[PDB]
Amino acid sequence: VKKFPEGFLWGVATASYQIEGSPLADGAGMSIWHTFSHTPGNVKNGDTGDVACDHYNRWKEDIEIIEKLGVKAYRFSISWPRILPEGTGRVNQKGLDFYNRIIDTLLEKGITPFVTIYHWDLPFALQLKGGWANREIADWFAEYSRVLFENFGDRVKNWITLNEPWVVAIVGHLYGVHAPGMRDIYVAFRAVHNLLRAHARAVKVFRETVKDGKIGIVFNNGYFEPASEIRAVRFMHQFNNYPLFLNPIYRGDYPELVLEFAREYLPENYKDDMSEIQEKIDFVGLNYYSGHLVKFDPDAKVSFVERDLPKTAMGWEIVPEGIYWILKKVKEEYNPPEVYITENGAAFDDVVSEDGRVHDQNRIDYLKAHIGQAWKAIQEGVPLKGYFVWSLLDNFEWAEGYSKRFGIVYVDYSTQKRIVKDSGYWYSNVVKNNGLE
Ligand SMILES: OC[C@@H]1[C@@H](O)[C@H](O)[C@@H](O)c2nc(CNc3ccccc3)cn21
Repeated sequence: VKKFPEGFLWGVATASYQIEGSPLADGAGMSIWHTFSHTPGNVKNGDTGDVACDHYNRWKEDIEIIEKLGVKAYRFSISWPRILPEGTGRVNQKGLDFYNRIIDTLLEKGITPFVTIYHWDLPFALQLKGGWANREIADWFAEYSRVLFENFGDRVKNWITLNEPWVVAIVGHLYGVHAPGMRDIYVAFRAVHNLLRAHARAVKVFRETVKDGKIGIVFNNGYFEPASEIRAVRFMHQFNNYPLFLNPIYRGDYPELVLEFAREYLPENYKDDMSEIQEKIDFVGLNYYSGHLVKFDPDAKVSFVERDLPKTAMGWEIVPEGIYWILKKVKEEYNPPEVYITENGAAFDDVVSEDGRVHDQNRIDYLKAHIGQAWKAIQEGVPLKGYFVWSLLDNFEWAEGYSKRFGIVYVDYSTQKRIVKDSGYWYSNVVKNNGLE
């Protein structure tokens, strides 16, 4: 058997815009994902978050699912524009009430809330003022965070400032594939820098307001392997994985190969902000899904190489040893005091069988493999305190819309019916037993 430490936090994870629907209910402001997805051509099939999983109405049912599965922690995010419709200034009590009910319910049922302050749904009103490109977002984000800490910090004790700031900056502002949909490398690296300053201001305010909580930050990571016998792999790790942010946080500067590629794109006096950026954090969250074969390519000087490996419906190569590697590597490089896997999961082409069940053996296999490797990392000293499946529910998968299903619970969008998939029942057994067998 592979049993985990006493008190290990088994969780499931979601995000506000992906599950809630009702983006403009109860005085909420528009977010950039509202305006981006209502822009023709941005999202597959013209899909939007208007209805999504209707979690905005079905939240109690969904939490009852969490309880019934015996899952111990729920990672969810707060929609900034529900709380502050213009991004700063006015506070919307109805937005606060929505998350208060979720929080109180989880607590009553013995489930631990992990709150992501920002999972990509910036208020539109702030995007009009430049969003992440504007240095003033360090102030806006701090004010927003302060509101959350004051309203919920009595009950919520585990906080995440940002989900995947690399995606926010580069996919949102260089690739143009995510909101706000821009393609400017100088904007993208100012967003990188402002994301750090906003993260650090929010941590600073947390210490002033929530004397008992813990706060961290979440990064996306790939497992990069070199196509032959390498510096391309070094670059991809430092740019795409946690070092882009952790080197500022822990060491007070950007990683070396990031500066080689990107110094001209960062503000001229960016080092002036570094001492503030070093604000102490309590934990690192690592999201992990996939591995990549990578080669130097003269025509950022890196390309991916396709491998005959099992892939998910995203076309993402299934490489379980990556989650062990990234956990080892984070301890080796920065030694944070606590680590969580804040997302791990897979998209498969799920179908409800004639028996009324979703036989997602492919997802069970994927989860089991990765859980096994995280177990390994714990045996060799990585302080992993928890593991979160992405996702509780099939949901709006950003620019893929509803076409990608990541849930351990199937959602029939025509009726909003939830069907627990075999993987969800499987996971529940894992949580009950506190590990694999
Ligand atoms: O793609 C699945 C999930 C997504 O629904 C979450 O909102 C997000 O936190 C998330 N991040 C990754 C891994 N990195 C990534 C790759 C391509 C596009 C965006 C993020 C996967 N996921």
